Amino acid sequence: KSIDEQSLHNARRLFESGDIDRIEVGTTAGLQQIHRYLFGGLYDFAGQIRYLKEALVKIEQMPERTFEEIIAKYVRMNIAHPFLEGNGRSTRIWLDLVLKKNLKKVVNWQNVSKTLYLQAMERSPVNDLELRFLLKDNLTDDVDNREIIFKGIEQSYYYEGYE
Amino acid sequence: SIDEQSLHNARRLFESGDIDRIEVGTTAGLQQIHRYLFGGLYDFAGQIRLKEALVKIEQMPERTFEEIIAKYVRMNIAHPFLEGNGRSTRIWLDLVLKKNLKKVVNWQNVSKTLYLQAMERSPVNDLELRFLLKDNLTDDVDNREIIFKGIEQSYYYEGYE
Repeated sequence: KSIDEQSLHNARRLFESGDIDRIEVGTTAGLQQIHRYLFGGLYDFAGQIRYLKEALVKIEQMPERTFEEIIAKYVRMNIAHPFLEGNGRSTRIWLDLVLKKNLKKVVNWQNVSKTLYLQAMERSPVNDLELRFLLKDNLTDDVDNREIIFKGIEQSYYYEGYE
Repeated sequence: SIDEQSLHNARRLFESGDIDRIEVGTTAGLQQIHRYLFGGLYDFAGQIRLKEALVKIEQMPERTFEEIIAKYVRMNIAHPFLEGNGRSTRIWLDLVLKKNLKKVVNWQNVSKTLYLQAMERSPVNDLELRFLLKDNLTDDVDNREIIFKGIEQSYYYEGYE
C-alpha cells in the first residue's frame, strides 16, 4: 500500500498544483508524463515504455472528435498496456484530458461502480458498448470541481484494489 | 508483473551463485539483496527509506537460533525499505542461519497462514515464530529444489502466485 499510497498523493498533487495543465493531451508522451508524475520515485520504470512502439504511434494518431472515437482510442491504449505497471490509473487520467479538450467533459468516476467498470473493460476488446454506455451516463461538464477530481482519483485507485 | 520479474531476479541470485557475494547479517548485505531483487523495478531498490537503529541491529549476535530469530524480528520491526522488506529479509535470515548453524528454512513446508500469524505475534512474543521455523530447518542448504520452491513460497507470502 505504501507504493500506492504515495502514488495516490502524487495524483492528488498533479491536479492541485495545476501541473495537470502542462500534460500533453492524447499523446504517448502525454501518457508517459502522467505515469512519470504518478510513480516517479516509486517505480524505476516511471514514464518508461516497457510491435508495441509502432502500435502506440498508430494509437495516438487516432481521431478524438467524438465520444465514440475517444473511447475507441482509449480501448486500444488499454490493450497496448505500455507500462509494466500503473497502466489503468495513468490511462484513465489520460482519457479525461482527452475528453476535456474535445468534449469539455470528464468522467465522474466516483459514480462509476467498480463492478460495472471492470466488466466493461474486460469486454471492451470484443465490444466497447458496455464501456461506452457506462461512461457516457457519467460525464460531467464540471471539469474543475475538486470534489469530482479527488473522489474520482480515489475511485480510480479503488478499481485496482487500493483503499 | 513486478512480482513476476522480481521472482526471476530472486531465482537468478542463487542460480548465478551471486548469493555467495552477499554480505551476511549486515545492513549493507540486506541492501544488496533488496537491490538484486527489485533493481529496475523499484526506484528505491537497495535504498533505506532508522539508520542508527539498523546499526544496533546488525551488531546483534548470531550465535544461537534464538539470537538469530531475535535479530530477524528486530529487522522486521525496523522495516528499512518502503517495499520488499519481507522477501529480501527472509533471504537475509537464511544466510545468517547458513553461516552460523549450517541450516536454512525449508520455506515450502512453512504454511502461509501459520507464518503470517507468527510474524504478527513476534513483536510481543517470538515463541510462535521460533517454533514454526525451527521445525522446518534443513542442513541440506544447497538443495536447489528446496531453494527454488522456498523462494516461490516466500513470494506467495505477500500474495504473488
